[PDB]
Amino acid sequence: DDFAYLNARVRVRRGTLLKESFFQEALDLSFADFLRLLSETVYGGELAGQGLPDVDRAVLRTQAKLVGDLPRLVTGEAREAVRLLLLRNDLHNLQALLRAKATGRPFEEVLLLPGTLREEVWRQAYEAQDPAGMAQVLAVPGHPLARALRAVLRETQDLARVEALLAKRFFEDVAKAAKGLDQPALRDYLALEVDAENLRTAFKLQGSGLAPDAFFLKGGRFVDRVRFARLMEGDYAVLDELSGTPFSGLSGVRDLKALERGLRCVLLKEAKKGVQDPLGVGLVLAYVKEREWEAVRLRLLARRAYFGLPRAQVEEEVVC
Repeated sequence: DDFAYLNARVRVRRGTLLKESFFQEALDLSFADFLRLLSETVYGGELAGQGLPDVDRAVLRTQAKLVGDLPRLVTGEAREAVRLLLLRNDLHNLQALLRAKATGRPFEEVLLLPGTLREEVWRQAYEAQDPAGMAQVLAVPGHPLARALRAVLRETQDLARVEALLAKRFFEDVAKAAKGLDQPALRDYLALEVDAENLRTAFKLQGSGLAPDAFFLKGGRFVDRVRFARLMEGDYAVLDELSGTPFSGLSGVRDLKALERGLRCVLLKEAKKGVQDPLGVGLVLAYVKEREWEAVRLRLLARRAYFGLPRAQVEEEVVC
């Protein structure tokens, strides 16, 4: 692993990073003009659809070539970084397959995202009835965690553990275990991903009365045990108790839309730290992550341009 060597060779593709100044031209086009903006470069010959499956093809064919296959393009530690992304896509296709699989929908109606398992793995993963088949499919590519999930699915498939054991259990250890890399920026970024998963779950259930002080999961970056519980109780005072971290200024903040806007900005700023890193995924991390957050907002703006949505009517939700 590392990317600094491919980076200087890849910066040739970074010539297509578009920041706010791109998005400002796009918000003002008719749906046909938006189609031109993208067509005025190399992407113009890959756009050819209107719904999710159409936008996906434009993102898929490109992302497939720069991200989807990246695990084969790096070695050592860097290979683990991209390799983890694909393993997370196995969760997409599994969650999506489990929900349909429960009743016998054909495979031809499911979308598969490129991940750690070959396209033919999913076609077989679905095909296996017992947890060995589902797990063996995950392990055929020598995946050391696939073999671990085998023992769990052989013994338990209840929906709560599956939803968690795949990630919870895979990310519970992975998250804090991941600190075993020499990636000072990633160590901080991952901790924030855990904080968000705990916060999103805690926020969503707020107002019930739970005593989360037993179920707290360490591994984050700035979120504490009794605050995590209090916040889930609806006492927003947790947002006023964060002195001593980057989130302290939130003291008094009140509302998810503003939180989520704040969190997205933190994760982007953390990805930016790697621009001058000599070793490790620092600069590449910024490349993949900026491509994500860029894709999220690009695909959405295509829709605003086509249907003619107000720009400031909805930007609060899509900014940090």
